[PDB]
Amino acid sequence: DPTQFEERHLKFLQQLGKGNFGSVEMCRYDPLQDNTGEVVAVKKLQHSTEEHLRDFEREIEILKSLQHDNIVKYKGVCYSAGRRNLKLIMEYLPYGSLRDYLQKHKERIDHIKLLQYTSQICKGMEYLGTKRYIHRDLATRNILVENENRVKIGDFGLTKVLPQDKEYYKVKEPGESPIFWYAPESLTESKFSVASDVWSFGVVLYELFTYIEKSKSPPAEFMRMIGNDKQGQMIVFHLIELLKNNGRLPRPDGCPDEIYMIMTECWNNNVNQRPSFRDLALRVDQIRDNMAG
Ligand SMILES: N#CCC1(n2cc(-c3ncnc4[nH]ccc34)cn2)CN(C2CCN(C(=O)c3ccnc(C(F)(F)F)c3F)CC2)C1
Repeated sequence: DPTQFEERHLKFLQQLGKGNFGSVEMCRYDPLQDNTGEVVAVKKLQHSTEEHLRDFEREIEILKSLQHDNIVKYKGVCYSAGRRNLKLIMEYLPYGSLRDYLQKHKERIDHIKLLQYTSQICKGMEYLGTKRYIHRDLATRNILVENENRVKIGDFGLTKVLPQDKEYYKVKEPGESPIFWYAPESLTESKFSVASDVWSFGVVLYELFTYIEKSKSPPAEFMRMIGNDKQGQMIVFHLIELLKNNGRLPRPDGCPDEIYMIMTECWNNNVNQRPSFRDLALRVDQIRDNMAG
């Protein structure tokens, strides 16, 4: 519906997050021009191309197909530039990315909250798996915080739909790749699956429990292990060699052994032995529930 969010009633409020190929802004949709309206988040491309706008169309269809408490809410599209461009309209979640929230609001985060966020992320990912969607970019930078009690997967720009007959998607046009969240078979064979999302979730869980101490981020920790001197493809070569022979991110300071064990099971080089997101949500909620109270 091109009349749902008309570009002339979509008012700027704040820049929220930008990268090489996309940007998100806070806007107010005020159809009555009475200084009221709901606040929304607006994603738009950067350095657009025909190929990227086609992908963005796929991204929009993917998000529109998703309705879940732990998936950011799709609201519509703005066909801006006189209906010669595309912008994606989403609900606005006010505490930003989980990566920033962990750093900025340590005062209101304890292990209980971390497990609750863990559970919620797994449940959102269970849901994606029922659509045969592979996220491919799971990281705390792409999780959003609605409030102290709820997080949602917040971006789907790299998400792919599995082929009808395969359980993996083989990417044949790799661009910007978050290699320090990648499963080994994604690095070596460009294969992405629910199981490689589980690998990446293992890194998310690590992130949560490092509390995003800059020296403990996965890129920083892997580069320390690889050698900070290394540059270029040599980094990838050493990362692959490291992972294939059981090199792993360390247990974070203060992390319970049981949570670290979940991490290490997600980081299984044997794809089929990785737990499912349903296993993980149940396991985490049972940890939470087995506590006193
Ligand atoms: N989550 C999360 C983190 C982000 N963010 C989301 C809010 C927010 N805040 C409050 N409420 C909200 N409601 C809905 C969103 C939202 C703030 N920051 C940063 N991310 C954007 C810029 C950087 N990005 C690329 O450069 C990029 C790289 C490769 N491919 C693509 C493409 F186009 F194909 F998709 C790209 F866009 C990725 C997209 C989303």
